[PDB]
Amino acid sequence: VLYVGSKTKEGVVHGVATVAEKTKEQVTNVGGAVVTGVTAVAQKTVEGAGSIAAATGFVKK
Amino acid sequence: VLYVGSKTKEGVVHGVATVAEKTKEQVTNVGGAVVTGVTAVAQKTVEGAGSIAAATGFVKK
Amino acid sequence: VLYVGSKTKEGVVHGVATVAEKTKEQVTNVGGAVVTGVTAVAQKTVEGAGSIAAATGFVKK
Amino acid sequence: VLYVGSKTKEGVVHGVATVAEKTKEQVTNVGGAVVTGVTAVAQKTVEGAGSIAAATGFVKK
Amino acid sequence: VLYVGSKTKEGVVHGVATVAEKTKEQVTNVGGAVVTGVTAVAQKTVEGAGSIAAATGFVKK
Amino acid sequence: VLYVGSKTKEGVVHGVATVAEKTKEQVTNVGGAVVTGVTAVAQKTVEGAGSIAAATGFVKK
Ligand SMILES: COc1ccc2nc(/C=C/c3cnc(N(C)C)s3)oc2c1
Ligand SMILES: COc1ccc2nc(/C=C/c3cnc(N(C)C)s3)oc2c1
Repeated sequence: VLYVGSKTKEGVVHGVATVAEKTKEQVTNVGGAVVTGVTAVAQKTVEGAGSIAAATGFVKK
Repeated sequence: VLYVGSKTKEGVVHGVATVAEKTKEQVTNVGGAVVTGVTAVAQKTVEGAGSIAAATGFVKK
Repeated sequence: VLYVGSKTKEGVVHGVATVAEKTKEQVTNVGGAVVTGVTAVAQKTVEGAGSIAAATGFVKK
Repeated sequence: VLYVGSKTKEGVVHGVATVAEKTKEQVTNVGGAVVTGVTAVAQKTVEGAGSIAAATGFVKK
Repeated sequence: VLYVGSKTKEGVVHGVATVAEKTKEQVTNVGGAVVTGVTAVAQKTVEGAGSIAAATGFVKK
Repeated sequence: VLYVGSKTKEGVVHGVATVAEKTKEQVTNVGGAVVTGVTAVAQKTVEGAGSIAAATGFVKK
């Protein structure tokens, strides 16, 4: 019945330095799922499911 | 009945330095799932499931 | 009935330095799951399951 | 009498990632020299002296 | 009388990752020399002297 | 009378990862020399003297 927050961080990404030197980068997909290259990602979910870099093949029913 | 937070971090990523020198990077997918390259990712889930880099093959019913 | 936090860290990643020099990096998937390359990842889940780099083959019913 | 170069690097800096989180940074100088904070610096000198981060006190004659 | 170079590196710095978390950083100089914080520095000198992070007190004549 | 180089490295620094967590860092100089904090430094000198992190007190004549 009382929430007191002060400088409360939750799901926070800060101070990132990235260097990516590459000569080739191919991705060949045939009927599935490919996730690639997620970086410096932050989220907060209340009352629900939270997926960041989620690959699902296929759902057949 | 009383929550007092002060500089409370939860699911926090900070101060990351990354260098990735590569000459080739291929990914060949055929009908499944591929997750690759997740970095400096932070999240917080309340009342739910949280997956960061989750690959699922296929769900057949 | 009383929660007092002060500089309470939970699921925190900080101060990471990474260098990855590679000449080739292939991944060939055929109908399964492949997770690769998770780094500096932090999360917190309340009232739910939390998987970071989870690969599942396939769920047949 | 014949110079053949090919992809010849000399005094080269590449692919640097830096993160510097600091709360205070003071420098107090009284009549001398202070050099601070040189990063990712490259040079090439022909027929002469080359100093990168050089502090000299004082030259009295 | 014949110089053949191919992918010849000389004084080269590459692929550096640095993280420096500090709370305080003071430097107090009184009439001398202070050099601090040189990182990822590369040079090449021909026919001359080369100093990278050189501190000299004072030259009295 | 014939120099054939191929992938010849000389004075090369690569693939360095550094983390430096410090709470305080003071340097107090009075009329001398202080060198501190040299990292991932590379050079090549031809026909001359080369000093990397050299501190000299004072030269009186
Ligand atoms: C025992 O049951 C549990 C389990 C996990 C929990 N995690 C929390 C976080 C609560 C807060 C975070 N920031 C708040 N502000 C700034 C108002 S409140 O509470 C939990 C209770
Ligand atoms: C024995 O005397 C010495 C000593 C050190 C030397 N360092 C060299 C470098 C020569 C070159 C570098 N890149 C060149 N291209 C691409 C034309 S030529 O020659 C030296 C001779």
